[PDB]
Amino acid sequence: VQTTSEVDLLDDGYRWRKYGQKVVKGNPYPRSYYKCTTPGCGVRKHVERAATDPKAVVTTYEGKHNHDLPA
Ligand SMILES: [Zn+2]
Repeated sequence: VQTTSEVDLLDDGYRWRKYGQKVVKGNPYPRSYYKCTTPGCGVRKHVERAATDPKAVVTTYEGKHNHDLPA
């Protein structure tokens, strides 16, 4: 039994949180969606990988930050 282990999100600047992901049969890699859940900041980004294309990392940043870059 192992369904109570908390993992660690690989931070890369902004604090993003996972709310939901999407899968595609035509794509080998899954679609992970996150969102900058900072004090007052509510940005939502989408991490999708273009399969049909020669490895295309299409990322859509919905919203603008309002807390500057962390230290
Ligand atoms: Zn932010």
